[PDB]
Amino acid sequence: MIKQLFTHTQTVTSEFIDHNNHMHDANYNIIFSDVVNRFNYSHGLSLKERENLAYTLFTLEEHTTYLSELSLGDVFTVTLYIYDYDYKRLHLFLTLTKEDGTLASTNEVMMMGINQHTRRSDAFPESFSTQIAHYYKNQPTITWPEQLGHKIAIP
Amino acid sequence: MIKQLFTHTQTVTSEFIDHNNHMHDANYNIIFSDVVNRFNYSHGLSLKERENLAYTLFTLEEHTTYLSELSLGDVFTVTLYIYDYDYKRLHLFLTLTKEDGTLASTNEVMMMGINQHTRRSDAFPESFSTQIAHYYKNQPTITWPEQLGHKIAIP
Repeated sequence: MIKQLFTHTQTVTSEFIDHNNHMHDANYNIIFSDVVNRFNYSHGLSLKERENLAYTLFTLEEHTTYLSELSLGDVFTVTLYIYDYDYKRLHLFLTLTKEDGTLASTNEVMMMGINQHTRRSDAFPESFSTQIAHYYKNQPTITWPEQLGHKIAIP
Repeated sequence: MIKQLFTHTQTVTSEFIDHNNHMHDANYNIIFSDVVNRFNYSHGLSLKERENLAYTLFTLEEHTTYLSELSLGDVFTVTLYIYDYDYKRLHLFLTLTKEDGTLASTNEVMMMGINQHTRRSDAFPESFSTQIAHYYKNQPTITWPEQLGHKIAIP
């Protein structure tokens, strides 16, 4: 009945602004990465848990789209969705929106679980796997934006 | 006869390293963005030229792949290729390789030219367009990596 979304809100500061007088492209990636980490830290793989379990997550692949510029002082929210997952991979889709609801940017990311003894991929620990399944189950249906899965191409 | 590639080499420093003890995912994007800018600055759109022409370039879309980890002290090179271009868009593909030749990361990016009076898209100025065409013409054929155009998906 009550669906839930992990979000993080913040404001565009001076240090994020480029010579085009808006937020620099790579700063979007810095943000998205940090929100992903906040999520994973709160869903079974905090840094302490990673040390105890000898387990971590590596980024494999990501796709970022820049739809609408963000200026100095703009307050924005990042929202995380789980698009897909399996026994050792997480396929995430994040939106970055302005206060009025304008989709400013999107990020699609594939992460993979890694056994720290071997630095080879391996199944998620059960606590993480449970928490991920629960989040996905309990997340709002969304009409997936056309950015999702989009191939880069000159029209 | 003599083909040419724009490149930039640097070393992994402490500030790039995450809690996984390798270069943080988003730092790859910071690097790739800066190399793209170095290229554009040297091919007809330096900051001075952008001010004189009232013209700039915005990032629209990018895709980054993380293939092989980079550690503290690792020396790497970024190489820029033009995959495609039209009258106001540039479709780039960059490789990031270790000294032995190991493909560590790839970046595919779409940039678009912007008229600064209107902040609307518009054809590249001729000097930039000429320089871009020449670079593409004079660049080595490469067997395009399977990363290029790759859609994110759990197998």
